[PDB]
Amino acid sequence: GIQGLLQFIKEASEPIHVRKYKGQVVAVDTYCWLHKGAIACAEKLAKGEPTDRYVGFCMKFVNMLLSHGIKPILVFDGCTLPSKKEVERSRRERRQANLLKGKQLLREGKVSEARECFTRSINITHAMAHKVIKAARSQGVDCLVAPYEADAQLAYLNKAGIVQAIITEDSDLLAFGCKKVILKMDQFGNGLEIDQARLGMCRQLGDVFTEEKFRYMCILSGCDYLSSLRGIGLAKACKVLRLANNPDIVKVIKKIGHYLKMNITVPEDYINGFIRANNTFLYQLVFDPIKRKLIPLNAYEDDVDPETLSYAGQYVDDSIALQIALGNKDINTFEQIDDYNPDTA
DNA sequence: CGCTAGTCGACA
DNA sequence: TCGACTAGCG
Ligand SMILES: [Ba+2]
Ligand SMILES: [Ba+2]
Ligand SMILES: [Ba+2]
Ligand SMILES: [Ba+2]
Repeated sequence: GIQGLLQFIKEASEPIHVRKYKGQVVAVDTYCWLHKGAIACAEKLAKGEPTDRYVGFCMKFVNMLLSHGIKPILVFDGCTLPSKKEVERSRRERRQANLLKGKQLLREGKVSEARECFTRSINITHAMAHKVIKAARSQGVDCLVAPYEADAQLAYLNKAGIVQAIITEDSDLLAFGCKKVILKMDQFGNGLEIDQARLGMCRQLGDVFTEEKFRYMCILSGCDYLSSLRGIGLAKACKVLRLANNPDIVKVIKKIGHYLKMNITVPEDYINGFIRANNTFLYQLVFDPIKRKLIPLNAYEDDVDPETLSYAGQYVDDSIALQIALGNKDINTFEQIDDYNPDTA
C-alpha cells in the first residue's frame, strides 16, 4: 500500500463501533483476517499438517458482525494483475527462503526464533480462502472473489453504494477512491473509521483533499504499481501537488526538482509508469455483482485507450467471470472446483 | 523538518 | 503481507 499513509491522515480518523452500521451492508477485505488467522498456525501449514484455525478466526469476526445486525460481504483476491506478475513471483521465492531458516533453527535447540520466520513464510492459498467461503456461505453470508485485486472490487462496491463501508487493514484502499474505511477493527467491533469527506481536516494535506489529487500524491509517495523517486515520501509528494496549480499533472511531475528546490531529473521510465499506475487505480477490472458483468472500476474517460490497459487486467467472457467470482473456477488452473449456484439456495 | 529504507512486531 | 517505529541523511 502507501507507506505511513494512516499516520499522515490520522486527523481524519475517528474511533467508532460497528453497531453504527446496524441494518446496513459492509464489505470485508477478508484476506486481512486470513493472514492474521494464518499466524496462529504457521507451523502446521508448513509441515503440511491439516489445520483450519484460520477459518474459525475469520468466522469470529463474521459472527460478530452478524450479531450486530450487519450484512457482511466477504471479498477475496483473484488473479495477479499483469505488471505485478513479476514483482509477485519474486515473493514466491523470498517466502520460500524464510521457510528454510525455520527448519534449521528448529533443529539446533532454538524453536523460539525459528517460528518468527514461519510467520513470514506463510502462504495464503486459494484453497485456504475457499474453505473460509464454504463456512461463510453456510451462515448465509455473501462472498465475492474479485477478478483481480480485492482493493478495486472493495472500492467498487463502496462507490456503487452496494456497501456503506469497507473493513480492511490496507492503506492504499483510499487511493482507489472509497468513501468509508474501517481500520484496526478488533474481534468485538471496536474500529478506527476514515471518511473521505474528513480528509479536509488534515492540515498537512491542505489543498490535496480532492480524490484526483489525493491519488496523485499517493502514487508520487510510492505505491505498489510504481515505486517513488527515492527521497520522495508523503510529505514531499503532498508538497509538490499542494503547490503546483496546474491541471496538467504530466508537466507538473517533470518539474518536481523545481517545486522541492532539489535537483532530480525526471526519467522516462517513471513518467510512463505514473500514467500506468494511475490507469491501474482508475480502471482496474472489477466484477459488477448486479448485472453480473466484468467492468472497469471507473467509467473510461475521453483520454484513455482501453486496448492499452492490459496491465490493469484482461477481460474474459462474463460467464467465466461469473464462475471465478462465485468461487467455483480455480484462479490458476481455470478448472471448476465447486458447483455453487447463488440463484438456487 | 522529512525520508528512507531498516528492522521488527502481528497472534496468544 | 502489511503496517508501525527508528536511525541517520538531506
Ligand atoms: Ba494492496
Ligand atoms: Ba488487500
Ligand atoms: Ba517511498
Ligand atoms: Ba494548488
